[PDB]
Order: sequence, then structure tokens, then C-alpha cells
Amino acid sequence: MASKWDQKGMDIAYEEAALGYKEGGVPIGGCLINNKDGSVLGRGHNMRFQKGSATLHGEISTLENCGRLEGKVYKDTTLYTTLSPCDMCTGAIIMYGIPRCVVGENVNFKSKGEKYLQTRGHEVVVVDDERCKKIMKQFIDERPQDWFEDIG
Amino acid sequence: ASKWDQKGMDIAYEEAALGYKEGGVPIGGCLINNKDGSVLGRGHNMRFQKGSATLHGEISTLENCGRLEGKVYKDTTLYTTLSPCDMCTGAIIMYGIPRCVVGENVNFKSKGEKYLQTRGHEVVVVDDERCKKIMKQFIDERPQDWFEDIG
Ligand SMILES: [Mn+2]
Ligand SMILES: [Mn+2]
Repeated sequence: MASKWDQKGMDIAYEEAALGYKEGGVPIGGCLINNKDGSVLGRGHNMRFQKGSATLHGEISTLENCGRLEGKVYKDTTLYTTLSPCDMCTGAIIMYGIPRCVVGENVNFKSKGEKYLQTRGHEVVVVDDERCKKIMKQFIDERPQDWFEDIG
Repeated sequence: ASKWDQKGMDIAYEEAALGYKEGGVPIGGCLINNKDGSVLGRGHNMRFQKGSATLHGEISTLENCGRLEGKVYKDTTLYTTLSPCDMCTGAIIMYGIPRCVVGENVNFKSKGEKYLQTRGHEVVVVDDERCKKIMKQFIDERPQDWFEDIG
């Protein structure tokens, strides 16, 4: 079953989102898991406020923390993200050839990238995770200026 | 529209050449305000300098710009010595940068170049001989590094 590790992947992604939230950042987390054995290649969260970073989205920080892997490794992984990916994080999934992307929720944010991934041959799974929806809803409500000056 | 294109590509090439001297992939970029030609940021590929999986030349350029107001990006041109991969294409789209000027797409090209135009962005390929030469040399001298990356 392709979804064997999906509860583990989204649980780690949410923990990263909650950790980033406690650090004062945007609560978006992710992790990359080897589909073969469920091992975690890397995990991360949005670093826009922790590091003043314009590019360290949750998915980008996750892939950066994985390090430079062999191209064959990416081809049998799933990228977990608590929030539907923007066009840049979509492009990163495509560029590395990660075949599966499991999305916590796309209620608080959605780009054309979710559909573009499927156009480019990737599998996209939206789990509608209530924990992810709640923590991002709170961020948008409490920090609307930070959100709408960013990808909001 | 193309008033600053020689300035932008010259800075992008200098970043690529600087990255070459540091031992990295010779891909450079810069972001320029279309209004007055001021440089918002510049950078080069940091895959080998920092062991980075994501700091492509275009990504490093945007990182070096810092967190800007969304209105600022909407009137810029991103200059890159090499045609962008799907990730750097997505960064241009996500920030709404309306213009991308590409040094060359002979040594590398992805579906992103056409996708940028599909999404309403202007793409200009200048066929810069300096950029073609320095990337041709890198591919020849470091084929393992190139083909284990986006090659
Ligand atoms: Mn993103
Ligand atoms: Mn790239």
C-alpha cells in the first residue's frame, strides 16, 4: 500500500509545524520519507521568521535538511507537507522527481501547483487533517499582516 | 523594457564566475528593479559551497534579496545565466516576478521555460557566449558533479 507511511509522515510534518509555531514562525511543516521502509530522510518547517528567509518554506527547509541525496533516492519517496504547496515548492517536488506528495490541508491555502503536480505525473493526496487546518487558521486569524505580506 | 538587460546579465555572469572560483557550479543571478535599475540582490549556486540541495543560483539570489514587499517583486526582472529548472521557475511564479532574462538554454533547459510563458511571464534568452562557455567547461571538467545534480 502506497499510503502505508502516510500517518507517520503527516504526524512528523505536523510536529514540525507545531514546533515552528512555538518558535514564532509560520506553522507549516514537512518531512521526506523513504517509501521502502518508512525511514525519515529529513524534516523541517517554515523559516521565514526564524531566519528572515524569503525561500525557506516548509518544503524547501525539509529538502535542505535532507542534504544532497542521490537522484535514485528521491524517486521512491513521499514528501509530506501540512499545507498545499506554492508554485516554488511544487517546482521543487517536480525537479527532484519525488513521485508522491501528501498534503495536510488545502483549505487555508492552495495554488495551481497542486493540479500542476498531477499534470506532470505526480500523485497528490489531500488528507484534510484537522490539526493542520486548526493551527494555520489560528495563525491567519492572529497574524493576518504576516500572512498576507507572505503567500496569503 | 530591456534597458537594464546588459547590466543584469553582467552581474549574473560575475556571480557565476565568482561561484566558479569558489569551486561551485557557475550559475549566477540577480534581481533588478525595472524602474531605476537598482540591484535588489545577487547570488550564485551554493550546492558545493554550502552542501545545499536547494540553493540554486536563482534561489540564492532571492534569498540574498531578503524579505521584500510583494509590490516590489511585481516590477523586477530576474536575471539568470542558465535557463531555470522547475523549482527556480516556481519561485519566479510564486513571487510574481514578471520578467526573466536567461543567459543561455544550450547547456540546460527544463519545461519551466515554457511554463513561465504559459503562466504569463516574459522570458528572454540572450544567448550569452560567456555563460555558454563557462557552463560548457564545468560540464566537461566535472561531469560527475553535473550529472549527479540537474544534468
Ligand atoms: Mn512554498
Ligand atoms: Mn533551479
